[PDB]
This record gives sequence, C-alpha cells and structure tokens, in this order.
Amino acid sequence: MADLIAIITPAHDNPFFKAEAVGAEAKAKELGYETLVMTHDDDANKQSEMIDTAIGRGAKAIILDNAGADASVAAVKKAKDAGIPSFLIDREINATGVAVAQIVSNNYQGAQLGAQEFVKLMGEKGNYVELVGKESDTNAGIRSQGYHDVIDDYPEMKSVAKQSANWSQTEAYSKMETILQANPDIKGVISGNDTMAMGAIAALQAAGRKDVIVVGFDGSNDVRDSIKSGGIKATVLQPAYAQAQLAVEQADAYIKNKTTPKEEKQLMDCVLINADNAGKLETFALT
Ligand SMILES: O[C@@H]1[C@H](O)[C@H](O)CO[C@H]1O
Ligand SMILES: [Ca+2]
Ligand SMILES: [Cl-]
Repeated sequence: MADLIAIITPAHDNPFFKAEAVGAEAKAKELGYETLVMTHDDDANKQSEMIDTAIGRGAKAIILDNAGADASVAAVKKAKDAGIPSFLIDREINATGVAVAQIVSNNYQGAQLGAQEFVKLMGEKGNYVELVGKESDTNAGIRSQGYHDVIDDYPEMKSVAKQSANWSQTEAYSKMETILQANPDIKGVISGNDTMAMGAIAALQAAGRKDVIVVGFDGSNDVRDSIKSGGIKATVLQPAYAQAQLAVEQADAYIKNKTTPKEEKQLMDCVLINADNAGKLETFALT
C-alpha cells in the first residue's frame, strides 16, 4: 500500500553520507512513504545494481548522492526511462535535464570561507599542504579552485604538496605520514573534506606535530569534536540533513502532481565552523 522512496549514497563510514541517508529516510517516512536505503561504496557498478533494485522494487523516486559525475548519467537515465524520477543531492552529474533536481552546496563559496579562515590562522604566511578529494567528484576540483583563488592572493604562503586522498580518512592518514616525512617545515594543512582532515590530524598527532593548523570541509560531529578539543581549527558546514530532506520534499511534490522545481540545479549556503560556533553544531545543523 505505501509508496516507496529509494535512497542511495556512498558508504556510511563517512558520517556525511550517513546523515544524508537518515535525513532523507526521516522526511520520506514523515510524508507517508516506505524507504529503501542502499549504499554504492563509490562504485559505479554497485550504483547500477542499486538503481536496478529500486526499479525492481517499484520505487516512486530515487534520492541519489552519486558514484561519479560522468559514470552516473547512464544510471539516472536508466531509472528515468523506467518512469522513475531522481532527486540528486550533494554531488552533481555532468548532464542537465536527466535528474529532476540536483541540490548541492555552494562549494566554491564554502571553500572560499574555509580558505579565508585558513589564511587568517596562518597569519598570511608559511608552507602548507592540500588534500584533494576524488577526481570523479566535481566537488573536489571546485573546492580546490576556491581554496587556490583565495590563497594565491598571499605570496608568502606556499603549497609544498597537493595530493588526492579520495575522501578517505585512512588514505589521508597514510598520505599525510608520507607528506610530513618529505616536508617537516609545514605550518598547515587544508583539506577538501572532513574525513581527510581527521586522517591528517591523526597523522600529525602521531608524529608529535600538534602545532600544525588543519582546516576541513563538511561540518561533521567528528571534526566538531576535534575543534572543541583544540585539534582541527575550522571546517565549513554543508547542510547535509536539510539538503536530503529538501530532496525528499521535492520528490513528494513531483509524485503528487508533477510539480518540478523552477531550476533543476540548486545551491545551498555553507557556514564557517570554528571554536566560536562548534558548540551550536549537531548532525550537520546549526541551532
Ligand atoms: O560533499 C561530499 C563530502 O565532502 C564528503 O565528505 C566527500 O564527498 C563530497 O562529495
Ligand atoms: Ca585570487
Ligand atoms: Cl565518473
């Protein structure tokens, strides 16, 4: 009897994606839907399998945080041709008019906020390293660009390594160990996301370099807690919970009478998190 909404994200070991799934699930059930929550583990084939499952089960809409900007177009198009609309969150696909919605953070704006804080904490000088996200995710390059466009105004600041750790805490730890051995004179690390920042601060701490300034991106409870404890200095909040709920609200409107948002692509504002507002943050929302 109940209509079904399928929710598909990357693995829940990154709290960002878990929070999206829980937010979407909550809104779906609040509006009378049953839910089917699946993970694709950043694997396009697994994402294909999961969308087939949504189709097979008769989902009325799919909420998707995708497995690659290019690779995901065909999957979303498969669902579409099966008569099932997709409402994308967090990550864009490199196509318009396929998804009904793409509701993402303003990544360039956000990244600039975090870089501005990084520069301030750095006193406009010194050697730093950058950890970059997954090449398949347009968010990785957009954030890097925003960071670069701030930091390139400060000639005394110098990047001594720029490496991908693929949005992975464990990869970030290992990369940081190697980077730190090559570059003992680093003053700071700026990271494209919070799981990489957690890996970095762990590696720094284990090397006895607690003085190094780390700035992340996402606003997770884990990084909040680090900020509160004097670890990481700042992050940038993406409204993950609200974004997932908005996607479901749009899906429900569409299911009900084919209301579509005026603009497919929608941006949500980011907010800088630091010691002054970390205590107002919980599960990707400020109060
Ligand atoms: O926006 C998300 C989050 O930053 C996550 O932590 C990594 O993937 C990005 O696309
Ligand atoms: Ca500039
Ligand atoms: Cl891709």
